[PDB]
Amino acid sequence: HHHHMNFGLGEEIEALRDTVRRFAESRIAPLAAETDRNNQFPMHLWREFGELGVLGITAPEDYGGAGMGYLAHCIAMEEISRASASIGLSYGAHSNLCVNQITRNGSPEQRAKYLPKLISGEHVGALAMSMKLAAEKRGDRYVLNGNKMWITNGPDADVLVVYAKTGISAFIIEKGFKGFSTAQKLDKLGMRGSNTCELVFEDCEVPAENLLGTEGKGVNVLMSGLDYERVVLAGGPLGIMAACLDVVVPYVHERKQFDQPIGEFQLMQCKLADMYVTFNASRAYVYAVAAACDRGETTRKDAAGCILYSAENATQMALQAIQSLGGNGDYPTGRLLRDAKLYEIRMLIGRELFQETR
Amino acid sequence: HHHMNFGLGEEIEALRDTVRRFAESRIAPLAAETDRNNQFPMHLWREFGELGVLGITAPEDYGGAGMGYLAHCIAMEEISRASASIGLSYGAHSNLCVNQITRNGSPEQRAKYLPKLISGEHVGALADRYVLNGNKMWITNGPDADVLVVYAKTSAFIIEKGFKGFSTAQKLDKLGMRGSNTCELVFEDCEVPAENLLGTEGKGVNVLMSGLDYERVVLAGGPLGIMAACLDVVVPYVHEREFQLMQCKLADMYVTFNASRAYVYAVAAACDRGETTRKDAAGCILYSAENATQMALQAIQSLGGNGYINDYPTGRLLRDAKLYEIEIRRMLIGRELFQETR
Amino acid sequence: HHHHMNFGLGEEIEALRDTVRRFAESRIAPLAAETDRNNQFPMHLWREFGELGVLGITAPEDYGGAGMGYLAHCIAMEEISRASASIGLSYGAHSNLCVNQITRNGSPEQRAKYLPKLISGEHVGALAMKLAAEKRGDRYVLNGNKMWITNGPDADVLVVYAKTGISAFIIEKGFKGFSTAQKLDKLGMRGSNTCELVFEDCEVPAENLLGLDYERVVLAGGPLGIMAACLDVVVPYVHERKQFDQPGEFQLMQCKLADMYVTFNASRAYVYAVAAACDRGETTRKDAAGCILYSAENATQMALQAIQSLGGNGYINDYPTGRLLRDAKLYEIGAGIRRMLIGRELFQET
Amino acid sequence: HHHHMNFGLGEEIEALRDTVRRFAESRIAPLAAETDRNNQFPMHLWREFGELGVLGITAPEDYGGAGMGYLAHCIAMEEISRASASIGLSYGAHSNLCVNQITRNGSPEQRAKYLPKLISGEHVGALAMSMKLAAEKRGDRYVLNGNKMWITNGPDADVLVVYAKTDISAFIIEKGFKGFSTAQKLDKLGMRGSNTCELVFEDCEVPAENLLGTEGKGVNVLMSGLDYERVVLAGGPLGIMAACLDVVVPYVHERGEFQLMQCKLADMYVTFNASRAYVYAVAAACDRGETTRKDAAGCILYSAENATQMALQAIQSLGGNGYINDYPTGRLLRDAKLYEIGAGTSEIRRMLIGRELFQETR
Ligand SMILES: [Ca+2]
Repeated sequence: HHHHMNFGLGEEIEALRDTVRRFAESRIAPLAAETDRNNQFPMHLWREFGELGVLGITAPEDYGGAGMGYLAHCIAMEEISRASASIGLSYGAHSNLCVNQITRNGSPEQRAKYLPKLISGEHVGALAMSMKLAAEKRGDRYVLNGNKMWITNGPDADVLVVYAKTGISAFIIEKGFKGFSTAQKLDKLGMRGSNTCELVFEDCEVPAENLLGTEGKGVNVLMSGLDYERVVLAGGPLGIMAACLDVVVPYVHERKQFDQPIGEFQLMQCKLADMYVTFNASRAYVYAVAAACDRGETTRKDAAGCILYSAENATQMALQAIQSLGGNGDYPTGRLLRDAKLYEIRMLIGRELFQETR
Repeated sequence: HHHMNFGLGEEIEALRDTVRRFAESRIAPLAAETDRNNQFPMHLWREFGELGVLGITAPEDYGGAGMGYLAHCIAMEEISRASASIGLSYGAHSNLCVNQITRNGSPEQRAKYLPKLISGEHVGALADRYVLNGNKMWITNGPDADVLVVYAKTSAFIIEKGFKGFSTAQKLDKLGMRGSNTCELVFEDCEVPAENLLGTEGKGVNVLMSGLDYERVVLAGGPLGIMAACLDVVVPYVHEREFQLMQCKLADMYVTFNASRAYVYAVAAACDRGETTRKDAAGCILYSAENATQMALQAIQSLGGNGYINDYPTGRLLRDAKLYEIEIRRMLIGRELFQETR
Repeated sequence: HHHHMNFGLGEEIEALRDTVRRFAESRIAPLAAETDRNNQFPMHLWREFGELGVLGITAPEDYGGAGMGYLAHCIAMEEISRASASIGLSYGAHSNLCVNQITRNGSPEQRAKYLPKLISGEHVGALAMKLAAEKRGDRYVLNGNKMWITNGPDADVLVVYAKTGISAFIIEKGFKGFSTAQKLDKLGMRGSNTCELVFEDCEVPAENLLGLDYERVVLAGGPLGIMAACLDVVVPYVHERKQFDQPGEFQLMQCKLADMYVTFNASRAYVYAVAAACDRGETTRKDAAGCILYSAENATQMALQAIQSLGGNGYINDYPTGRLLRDAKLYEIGAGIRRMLIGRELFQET
Repeated sequence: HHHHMNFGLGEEIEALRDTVRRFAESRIAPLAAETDRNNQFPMHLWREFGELGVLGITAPEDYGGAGMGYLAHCIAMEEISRASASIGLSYGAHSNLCVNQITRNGSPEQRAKYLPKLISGEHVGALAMSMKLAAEKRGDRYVLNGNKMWITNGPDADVLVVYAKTDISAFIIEKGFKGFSTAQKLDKLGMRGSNTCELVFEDCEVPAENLLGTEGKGVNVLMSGLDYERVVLAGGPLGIMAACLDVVVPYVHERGEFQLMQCKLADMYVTFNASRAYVYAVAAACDRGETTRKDAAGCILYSAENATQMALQAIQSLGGNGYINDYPTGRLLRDAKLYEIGAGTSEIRRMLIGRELFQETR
């Protein structure tokens, strides 16, 4: 494969990329198709992810994390999603949405208690941001009622970060908590095998020690990670685009023959060029925004920008891959398009830009 | 506030600011007049020289800045932001001519030609004795060039304006990039000394190909500057004129602009690392050029009726942007990707 | 539904559209999901299509046909495909690909024999456009195979092309040497029975020797129907999404509606125009290919947009937006390189 | 030229098309480049247009009109714009915006007075939609104050249909009316040679006999023409797309690159005839008397955006030559852009369609 431009990100990130790629190719790619058809996450991967050392990329090394940044995590997300977008999505919700939320907003006691098992992979994590859920203080404990829809890793999550109205607070939920239950997992068009379901809270008793950050200050807790976390998830669309090229490039080689129609080769090369450029332009944009996050710089418009841009590019590139293979497309290109659409599912960028320039 | 920060380091951030301040005060006021008169303001050459931007990638030993292509691209960007025409002329001089002599010239050739080119006393262009006959069309800075790098079949040559047999035709009347002097080069029994042969005889294809990449990357700053100029106009205008659809249009301009910058900067940085590659060079100029043209149309659209008046610069931005687009880039990228993945 | 522009096509065509639309709504749409799920054509529809009088739209009235044109047939195809693209494809292969070929290229004896049962729906028809035929006195001997044939497993009558340079034949299910393979389980167009045709020393009488663009234009009704189905889903949804807590989202949704509306009706205008040109007998080679390519691609993008507009609700495998995408994709595959043919025609003509 | 699909529109419309095409080829096309360069309308064309009988396409024959429909007029607009987009725009503002408004909303006396000279080309007409202009009844006369911007044929117009506020009302204005004046004509990016300027009203005295339709019901007069205006003027983008093909197809002949050019040619051909199909259909609907508010906006929106993008492709196909002012590709791009701006922007057009579609399905 030679459709990846080098961004000179340093030996450590390039080693991370290569490590994840070899793992994904041997342990993820062979079960990608079966995962989509059966609509089931292969649960054995969680412990393997842990031993690979990728479930806590941006988590402190004191809890078993790698102590790396969002650029590194985005690329780990990319290479995993490249083999399977569904598994990539589940991985992202765990290692980025859940773990990094506890990492950033958790008390020292909360980090020491919940992070080690999440980073090792013995526990699966989830995040329920988006009010359908209300929390009520009752002396020593909190009482939660309401629901949360469309939660990745919902059915399997042992630890869940959940937002509820008090005006907003965040809580750490354990699977074993009384009053907490999960409904039947969704049967989706794409991202099949990424277990998604409804969370149900009926008089759920949550200890005060499980309150995440300050009470009434949940929106800033939401806002805190959301920009940085959303950038990591842009690795999903990046991975799908990589997968598109993984299919098309060898296909163009197999199809280059004397019996090939007079002009189909040159048109295929032009299609390849557009895919190549779109892929690496998206990477450039996302990586830059991720690197800006690592520098601690505000990236609100560009974070949203790079996710929007890359998500749409992935969808259109998947369609171009299907178009390019024609009749012959057995191939996973159908899955790539279906998967891409979920990430795609502007005024915020424009509104903030307008208000900043007043 | 439509510029994302890419953390490019203190020296490059200092260069950008230096070039920006010069462009705003010394270039921008003359932008409209340059397009109208279809004439380059010749006084800028010495001012560019004194600014120290005509030899960005040239060695400090010849008066150059000794910086890289990322720095040069950004200088190109900020200049083109004030005037795309002048930016184009600047790029042809500082990159097409100067960097070619820098890379492929013998120590004596550099010592002879670079100092005056970097100072701005000479204008540069890119197209026992040697006799060159024939012609070259569409040469930027052609009518004014004192020193010219020219490719011929035997090879690359250094041509001086005073050489017998060398002449220039009437400058072009273009849709855009007006004031960027472009003309035909004419060679009729032109006598060129053997000492003016550039690099090795028969190895001119490697010389030509080498510079093309750096050209595509540095000149990609052109479209970047034009897109910046689009935002420079539209953002204050929408305030003077909140609606939901306009904010979406603004968002697209903003995102496209910074995505283009990200790609171009990365390729430029790759060149500085020596990881230079043909398809990504071709890729980022192709990408940014197409984006610039479409954004110019959107800039015109955003100003409405006023955007369609020659008083406002949006009309010029569209006309300027189209030249950078002027199949070959996509076929080069596809062919290159194919052969690497065989 | 108010996303259909009126093209003033006349009382007879408008009556056809309304009749087929009412039939599709009552008899096709309710089984659309089950048809896709089970990958089986509901065989009872053939006789119902027959009694409706739509299996011989371009067939002579003397054999039970409607005696109408390709514009009319395209629109019947559209309204059926609107309810189910799979059923539309099967209907198109029968009433258009098979019947109209026999109508146009069949001898009077061949028409009187094969058309009546096809038009009534008692017989199912198919077209097979790797196969060799050899003249041997009174009979023809066919050997080879034909892949990806719609209505293949159920076809009683098949129009088949073979190499000699090329000739067409009318094949009966009962012909010795003729057999059909297991039907395909495809990603989309599920419930449109498709299979391989197999010819091993197949004996065909000389009396069954027979004698595409116009027919290809009618099939553009498929994508048109799919786009119509996209709007059928999206327009009521935007109403449901219009709420008190909403949201800048409403205005953007309406703009999205406008684009879908324009794309849909522009596609119809182009396809209908080419269809009408076919009825006039005017050469339409580049324009036939143009409108099929254009509408097919538009259908796929609109299916993606329909998924986009419904959000989470659109992303469940239960909903028909998933089906629209799968169906649309097959039409774009079958209509494709296509552009180079058109350009070549324009260049060589000039 | 073999890049036109035939729509079987009948002998009368085909006869009109051929007549206008042959005229445009001989009398308009040679003057296109010079018209753009000088930023001046060739005034001799008005009388020539008149004798050709195309200034009153949808006007009654009793006033010298052709008594034809909007489909015919759209095609006249197309073939003229094909030779010169600037001249096409001026022609459209005169023959459609002004003349058809007087035809539809004028009293018998108003039609008998103003139409003959407009249709003959002796008078130039204009329409001023866009409030900024106020009118006050003073017995026998009206007194107008305010201004109207961006008026095609403004500097040259002898007769102008103007909309004003009463608390909206429409009026027929003559150049000689006291208080009426015009500012210096615009220096535009494109449509150069289509004279555009500001109208200025300073105590402009207008007779009561020049009031168009009913007072206070000017919005209905305005909305009425806008629909028909968008459809006929859609011939502009159609003509520009036709002009793109007129340039590119012969050029590729004179010149693995060949295969890519053919694919580009195909896209241009398909986009062109798809646009025609849509616009012609909406025009035919207008002739049937079938109101099509969203479809009128729809077909102009569609064709205008297609024309601009095709112009960019035309420039690209000619390469270096396409970027030279000698060649017409530069002008086509500059001209096409106005239609995306004019007669309401693309934004207003999409929202008009969406809003209308939403309320019908309520
Ligand atoms: Ca009949």
